[PDB]
Amino acid sequence: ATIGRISTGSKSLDKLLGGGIETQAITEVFGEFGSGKTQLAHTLAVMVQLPPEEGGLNGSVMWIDTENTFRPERIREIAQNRGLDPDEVLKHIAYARAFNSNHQMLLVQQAEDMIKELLNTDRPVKLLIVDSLTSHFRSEYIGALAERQQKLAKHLADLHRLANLYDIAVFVTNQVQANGGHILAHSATLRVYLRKGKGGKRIARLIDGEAVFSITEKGIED
Ligand SMILES: Oc1cc2ccccc2cc1O
Repeated sequence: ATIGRISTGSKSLDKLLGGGIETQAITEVFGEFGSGKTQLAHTLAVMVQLPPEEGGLNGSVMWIDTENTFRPERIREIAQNRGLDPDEVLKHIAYARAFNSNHQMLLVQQAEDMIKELLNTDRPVKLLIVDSLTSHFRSEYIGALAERQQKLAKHLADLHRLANLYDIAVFVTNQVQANGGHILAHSATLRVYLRKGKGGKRIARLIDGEAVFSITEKGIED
């Protein structure tokens, strides 16, 4: 398949990304608590449902939530201010809460079943969100870094296999603050560092210029 792109909702961020996040890729956004990673996830879950002329892929979404941070009412607001019907947008987001890291890993295998079901339809899965990818692994493997890296490596390999095999954009969030971080090392296809700037602006930089945007009723925008 050709590489598809999903607009982030921000012209600035899209330019930094060469058009948007890519299918057949894992995009990892990392930054401190409150930097806007989950807002970017919510916005992408709407943007992907637009036609290509508007930066989407007419796609369905699967969302794995590890922190109970998915907000349907926020999806509705973004959809309504992106010219879409909010009920339709929500009906094309499959949502699951991961209870722990082992359940999170099983959910990725379950996602493949729905990906296959929708593959030949007019609304194939085009976006798989894992928010937060690392939170359960970090809390469960305190004092056991070697084992944590083994399990994370398999989880990321599963996510890669889905991105490439089914032409999906995988978007993952990772909280990294004071003294923290192996990030995801070199595992993602693309690492985006997100931070707060003056006056509520958010600033994005590729790790391995900078885009600037705001969080608004449209999700994010310049
Ligand atoms: O209905 C489902 C929703 C999911 C969401 C994310 C990951 C896996 C899922 C599996 C489902 O059957």
